[PDB]
Amino acid sequence: HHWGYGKHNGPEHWHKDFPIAKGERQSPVDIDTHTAKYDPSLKPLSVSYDQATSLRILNNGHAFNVEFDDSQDKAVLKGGPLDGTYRLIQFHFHWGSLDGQGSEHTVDKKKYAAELHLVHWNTKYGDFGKAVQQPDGLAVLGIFLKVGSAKPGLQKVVDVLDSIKTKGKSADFTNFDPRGLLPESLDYWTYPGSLTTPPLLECVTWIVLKEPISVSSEQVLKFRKLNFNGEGEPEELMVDNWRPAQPLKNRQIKASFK
Ligand SMILES: NS(=O)(=O)c1ccc(CCNC(=S)N2CC(=O)N3CCc4ccccc4[C@@H]3C2)cc1
Ligand SMILES: [Zn+2]
Repeated sequence: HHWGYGKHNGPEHWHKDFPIAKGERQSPVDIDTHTAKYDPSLKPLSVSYDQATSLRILNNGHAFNVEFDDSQDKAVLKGGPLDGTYRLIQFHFHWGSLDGQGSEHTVDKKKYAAELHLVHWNTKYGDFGKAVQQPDGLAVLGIFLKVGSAKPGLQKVVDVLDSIKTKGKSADFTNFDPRGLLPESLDYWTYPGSLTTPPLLECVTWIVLKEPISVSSEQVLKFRKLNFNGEGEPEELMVDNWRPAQPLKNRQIKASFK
């Protein structure tokens, strides 16, 4: 009886196995754009993905992850609210059953069709597993998806999903350039938070870009053909793999822009 996103094992149940689910810095949150304050102390954000080395794509039963080689400083996130160097390890998405829901963060209570999470770890902790035990261990770059024009840089991901339909399937996924998933502007909001899935560790600096990317209805329809289940088990479509907004508590969301 493992965690997931069903009626019986979904987000409102997670606190029984992961009591930090009711903690002081949980994610995601609603970004109230009128209360977020411009912070002129935020240094410029530096996304350096030219040397990124993707390896594999995996269906892990709750999303699909594109994994990178993080054994040197090839693809790094720096600047903005961050002290030091954060190495890209994986990206994944959260999405809905319908275009009106799917994002984890909300903007003035608006839900987007999906949300991309580019996950990075603080290299001063030596490995990812050590970094997730630290309050500044991870930086997650969050990017909203809206349905409109296709995102050409997404299509190589969309086209491999048929090969990883079910939990535990992986496929080789080399030479994928995550720069193709970025919007034009790097204007962002930032706050301290958590992983949005169990174990819900409070180790994340969140950086959520204001500008959504556009993907086509056919692109997001292909995400919704994935399965939560393993091969040879009852088919359960991988949809609505998002945690709703959590209480902000004693936190301020800062804006990089006026
Ligand atoms: N939705 S979210 O953005 O808040 C979020 C971000 C990150 C996580 C943790 C997911 N775990 C992840 S992504 N892990 C587990 C692990 O120990 N290793 C470390 C070793 C390794 C090496 C190469 C490539 C991958 C890995 C995995 C990655 C969970 C949730
Ligand atoms: Zn995520």
